Amino acid sequence: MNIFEMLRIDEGLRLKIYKDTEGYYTIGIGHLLTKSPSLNAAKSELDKAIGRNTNGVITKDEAEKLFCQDVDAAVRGILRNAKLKPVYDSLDCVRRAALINMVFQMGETGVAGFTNSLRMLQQKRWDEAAVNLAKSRWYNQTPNRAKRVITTFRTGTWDAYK
Ligand SMILES: [Cl-]
Ligand SMILES: [Cl-]
Repeated sequence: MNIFEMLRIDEGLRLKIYKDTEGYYTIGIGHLLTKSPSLNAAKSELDKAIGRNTNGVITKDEAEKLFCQDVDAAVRGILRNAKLKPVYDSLDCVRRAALINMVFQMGETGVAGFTNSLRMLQQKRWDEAAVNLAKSRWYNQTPNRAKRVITTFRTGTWDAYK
């Protein structure tokens, strides 16, 4: 198991534009295209991201390419964020993946705001952090996924994902 496989399980893979859990136009492996309600705006963003007239559909390879970019960007966003980096630096390899997963789903700004949880993680107070992370809109809206990520932080293993 690794970050790529983990996110592929959490996000799925769809080759045609779809709406995410929040109703936003997305494609591929959780690649958000836009928060606008216009499908046209989405199709436009899509063609700009792929470099061709897609007509709303992409290939597996193209989806995997967006995915690569997106994982890379998440890690880079973490490393450049004053609030996140120290947390990430303090964690083991498995747990790092859990943090990347959250940033991928919610953005750096989104995660950077889980101040209290962040501190607990940094202190290695696993059970406490697990509890605190659960008190969030994230957990209430996407509980199955949140549970997997939270168990990952709690145990430092990939058990939520065999
Ligand atoms: Cl991009
Ligand atoms: Cl879920």
